[PDB]
Amino acid sequence: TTTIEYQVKDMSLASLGRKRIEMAEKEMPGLMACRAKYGEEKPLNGVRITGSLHMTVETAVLIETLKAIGGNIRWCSCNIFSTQDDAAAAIAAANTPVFAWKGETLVEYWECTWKAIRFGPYQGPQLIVDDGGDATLLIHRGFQAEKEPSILDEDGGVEELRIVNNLLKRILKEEPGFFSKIVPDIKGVSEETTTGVHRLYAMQKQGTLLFPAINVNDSVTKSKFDNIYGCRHSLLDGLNRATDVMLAGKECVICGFGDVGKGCAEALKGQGARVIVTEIDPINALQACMAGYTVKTVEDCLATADIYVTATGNKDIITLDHMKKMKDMAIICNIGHFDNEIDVLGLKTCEGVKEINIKPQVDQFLFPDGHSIILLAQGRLVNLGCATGHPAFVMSASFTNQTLAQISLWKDKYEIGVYTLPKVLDEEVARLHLEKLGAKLTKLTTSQADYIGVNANGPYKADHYRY
Ligand SMILES: NC(=O)c1ccc[n+]([C@@H]2O[C@H](COP(=O)([O-])OP(=O)(O)OC[C@H]3O[C@@H](n4cnc5c(N)ncnc54)[C@H](O)[C@@H]3O)[C@@H](O)[C@H]2O)c1
Ligand SMILES: Nc1ncnc2c1ncn2[C@@H]1O[C@H](CO)[C@@H](O)[C@H]1O
Repeated sequence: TTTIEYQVKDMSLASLGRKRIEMAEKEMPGLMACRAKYGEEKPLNGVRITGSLHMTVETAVLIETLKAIGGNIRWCSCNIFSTQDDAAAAIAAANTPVFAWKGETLVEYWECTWKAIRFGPYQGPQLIVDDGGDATLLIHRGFQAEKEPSILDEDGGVEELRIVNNLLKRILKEEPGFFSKIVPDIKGVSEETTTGVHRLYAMQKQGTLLFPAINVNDSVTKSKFDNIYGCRHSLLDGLNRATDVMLAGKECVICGFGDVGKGCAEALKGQGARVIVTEIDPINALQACMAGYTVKTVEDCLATADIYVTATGNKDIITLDHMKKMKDMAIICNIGHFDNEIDVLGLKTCEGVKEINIKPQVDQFLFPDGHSIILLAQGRLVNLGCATGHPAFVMSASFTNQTLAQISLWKDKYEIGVYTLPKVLDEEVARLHLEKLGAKLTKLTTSQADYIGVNANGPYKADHYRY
């Protein structure tokens, strides 16, 4: 019945990855609580689960939690540089299909996404774990291409869209109507990150969303923990391993002051950096002012700034024109999305600019006047591409949300639309992580609960409370 199938860099790394997974398990009380609560009953028993999410040690604990509660799983990474090859080998060695390695080409990246989606002839996932929406995109675009085949000849100059179109042309030639066949079996997708959730709301607004979606990013125990304190840890780690640069006394520019930018600026400040924030939103800008940061434009900073971190989810933050005017050896990295926050394509196609590799994921771009910039991870996620991403404890919060979302998509009735988990579940995720930290929660008396108008067991806040 069950065939072994995987594609990883180096299976001899499996034992090392398995040791790191065992360490991570002891840092992830929320995921272990999910195994303890659901491991016998197996609410996801036999349910086909496709995952597209950074193949890290932390993700390995999520995969094997979903497996412990019954899932029939296939996995790929959502980023060409974020896979930890030893974690991928350890997952493959424990007989879960995984198609992921550090340093994929874009063609390989999309081929792995397709491998993780296709469970068999005319068979796809019933649940999807997604991070950034690329697996969701492939399914929606393949479905659309059955009705509108001309979109597969339209890339709009974008090389990656050409790659996706070529893949979908081949898929639909091999299995005509594949996506209209498998889409009715998809019970839903749970989406990890701000950018992927933006794609979901856009599809829902246009009425093109094909199945229910849980916005996991906007659990309070995800957005206000992972995005902030995960980055506070892992931006520093990515910069350290890539460059070993001392931050103290350096002028560091954080582009964007949402949840990611807030955690990045706090990390930099704690290491003695002079932190500058850029923002388009006057509210987030005023928050940066109240925290003691200087709020400027990128243009204002070019003559003096030492390091640039893009954290916007937007494009064209750091342009070729900017980089021409930067100080020599300025470090440029992206912790937001994709690879277009920095104009890497412009760097690579500007005839006078010479690219010189320093070490893996660290590249010098030398300009005719003799100054250079240092680009990290080809402009992709620096925390995951140059280091190991967020640490396990905070990913346990994000991934406990993922696990509860998966169970809910399977067990509960959803209409097509985008949903968030109930506040009582959000509160439960937080509860599951308090004991490990030694925190002791206060219990309301009956009189106190009446006075503020809540059930003593929650939820404790109005639905639009912002924390
Ligand atoms: N690397 C990681 O581990 C990690 C973790 C969580 C989220 N993310 C990603 O980080 C990105 C940001 O996430 P978030 O949750 O902070 O989103 P967010 O919406 O809360 O914050 C982004 C901010 O960027 C600002 N911004 C937009 N365009 C700008 C521009 N041109 N110049 C300056 N500022 C601009 C917006 O005003 C906004 O406040 C997303 O792509 C998200 O998916 C990455
Ligand atoms: N070690 C990590 N393992 C898995 N996912 C991570 C890790 N660090 C950050 N991420 C996720 O990557 C997303 C961005 O693609 C963030 O929303 C975050 O949840």
